[PDB]
Amino acid sequence: GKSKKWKEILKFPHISQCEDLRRTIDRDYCSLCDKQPIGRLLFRQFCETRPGLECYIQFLDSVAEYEVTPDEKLGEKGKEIMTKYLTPKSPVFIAQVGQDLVSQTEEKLLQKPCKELFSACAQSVHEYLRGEPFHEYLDSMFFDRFLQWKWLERQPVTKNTFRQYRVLGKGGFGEVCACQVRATGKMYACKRLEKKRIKKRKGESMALNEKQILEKVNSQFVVNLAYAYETKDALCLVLTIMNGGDLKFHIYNMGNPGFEEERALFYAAEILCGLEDLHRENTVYRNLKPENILLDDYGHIRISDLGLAVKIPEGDLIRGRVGTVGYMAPEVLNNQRYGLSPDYWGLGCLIYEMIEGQSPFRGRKEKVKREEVDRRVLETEEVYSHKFSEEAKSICKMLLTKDAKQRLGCQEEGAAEVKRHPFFRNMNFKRLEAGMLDPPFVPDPRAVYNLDHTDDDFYSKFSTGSVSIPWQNEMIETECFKELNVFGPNGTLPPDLNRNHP
Ligand SMILES: Cc1[nH]c(/C=C2\C(=O)N=C3CC=C(C(=O)N[C@H](C)c4ccccc4)C=C32)c(C)c1C(=O)NCCN(C)C
Repeated sequence: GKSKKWKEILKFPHISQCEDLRRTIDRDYCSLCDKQPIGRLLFRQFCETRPGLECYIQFLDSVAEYEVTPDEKLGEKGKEIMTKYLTPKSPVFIAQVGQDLVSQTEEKLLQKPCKELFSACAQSVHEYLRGEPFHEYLDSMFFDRFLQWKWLERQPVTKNTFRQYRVLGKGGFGEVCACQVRATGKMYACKRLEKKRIKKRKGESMALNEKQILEKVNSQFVVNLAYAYETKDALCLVLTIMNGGDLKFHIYNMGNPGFEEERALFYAAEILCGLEDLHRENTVYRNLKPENILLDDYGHIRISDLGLAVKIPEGDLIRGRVGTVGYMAPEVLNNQRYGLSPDYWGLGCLIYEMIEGQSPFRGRKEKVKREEVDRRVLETEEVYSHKFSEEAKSICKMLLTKDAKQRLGCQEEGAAEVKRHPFFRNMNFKRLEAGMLDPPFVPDPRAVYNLDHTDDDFYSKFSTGSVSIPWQNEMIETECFKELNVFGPNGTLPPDLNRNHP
């Protein structure tokens, strides 16, 4: 439901308005041609207007398919790529990969196939595009078109930008609404934080901590920040909407009490990927519990509620007795200095709870006081059942190792050590990260599962506006980019991109 005049709101400015952008946007190849969704498409569209560059984009696409191809189908896919792109007589032959690299990857196919067989070549491809072609694109109309899209992206985000609908629950420091962008019609979840309730509790730094952590991480398995803006009496965080219900609901109301191992495997795998993306920013979630794992319309999960998350200064540890009773790792209960390790304890708690239908330290039918739950977490050894395979028992107690130094994933290798565990022996994480694995459960779309100045300065740092990557993804999902990104007939400069007549 895009506003009747959405084409006027997203109307491209004249290229002459973007001059200040042209000389401030850093010209990084990976940023303008890969990370940024709309730049990526534009550069790919530039290469589509040249004969020599065309085959280089097609080859990268086919290598992407190779990586997610099933194992038994890998030798077949590999041969096709070579006969098509790496044959000297092919019409779309890749040339910058020297003859001493096509004759090399030929041997990898003469042997067993690996999912990274073409990773060597693909890099040689990007090394060529980073050079001449990238600098030609920079002086093409497609980059001028990119500058226009950036100009729109940086437009101020007000309250008429959105359209509030309902209250999707609530929590502390505010409530969560469901909002829609009038111009594109995309649904988000607005996290409205009462302005006067923040100053009173004196928790200003905790509000920026969450906003800054959300905008810096872009993961398929963590709620993504798309906008942040101030308003009268509230500060808002526009986040990914999740209509599939939380994991606590599905463990207890909709599962046995619990799930099958294979089903928990899927959710555990996605949660482990979420945590890995956070850890790449040396950030700890510290708040793993079933009700913070939400499900979307398709059955995939995202971590939510980064309010207790913090960015660890690299090479340093932190202190903080924070979390929920029963989901706090020993180092946290003891108020020790820890790193990322609480998040791998929490992953243990979830795999266990998913499979058994109760916490590993408190029964579903047990009346127990907090202190006894903490004692257990610190001293007692959890017990497993026939619901767990030996592999499942292993990863759970490895992750529930009370000594954070001996705990799985709490080493130099990190999440990779956990993905290698026999528990995920049958989980192809590459196909998972690409969304190609069907979720186990699919929700139904119809279900129901005061005038100071120091405060002014605190708002400017928070109300940064739209987030770059999520905003561009919004333009693409709603097909606003497909509709507005129109050039002139037969490779002609459209009026907006021609400096002769504004
Ligand atoms: C659709 C929907 N969204 C959500 C919720 C979310 C979401 O989607 N994204 C996000 C991202 C981040 C949070 C988050 O920080 N929270 C914490 C606790 C919080 C902290 C401070 C203030 C308020 C809240 C929540 C959400 C819920 C429950 C339903 C829901 O289940 N509503 C009942 C009927 N539904 C089936 C339609």
